[PDB]
This record gives sequence, C-alpha cells and structure tokens, in this order.
Amino acid sequence: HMRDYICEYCARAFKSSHNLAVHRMIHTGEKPLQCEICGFTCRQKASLNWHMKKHDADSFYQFSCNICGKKFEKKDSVVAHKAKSHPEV
Ligand SMILES: [Zn+2]
Ligand SMILES: [Zn+2]
Ligand SMILES: [Zn+2]
Repeated sequence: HMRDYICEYCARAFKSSHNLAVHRMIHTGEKPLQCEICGFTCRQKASLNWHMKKHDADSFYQFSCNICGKKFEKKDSVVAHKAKSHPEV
C-alpha cells in the first residue's frame, strides 16, 4: 500500500489519485464525465462522446437502437426511428 490508491470501499486498487477520482464522480466534488448509457468514464469530453455515438445506431458492433435496442437492418432505420419514436427519451 504505497501506489495503491483505495477509495475506502469502492476501489479494489488504482495506481493514481486521478484514476480513483475518475470513479469518485459520486463522492469527489469535481465530477469527471461518464457515458450515461452504460459505464465508461473519462477526463476529456470527446472520448466518452464518440463512445456514446458507438451505441447510437450501434457503431460499436452491428446495428441497434441506443435507447430501446429494437434492432434494425441498417443505421438509417435506427436514426430515422430515434428522431420519431424518441422526441423525449
Ligand atoms: Zn468510491
Ligand atoms: Zn457507453
Ligand atoms: Zn428506439
């Protein structure tokens, strides 16, 4: 326990105070940026932002709806569906 940064209970072990602070978005006071779709947390706005785009029409795998996972033939069907069936998520 020297380079083993523990968040009392809810960190197994991090190697940097900032790494633990990335999780610590709940109790820290600063609050970094987590993907509100799943879990994936980062310091820079672009890194999670494009990872969220990965879920949108499912650029992460094949084709899905980020919001209700209806599953479509093409991303066009997803984006067309999301703009109509999700005005207020
Ligand atoms: Zn914690
Ligand atoms: Zn995500
Ligand atoms: Zn949907």
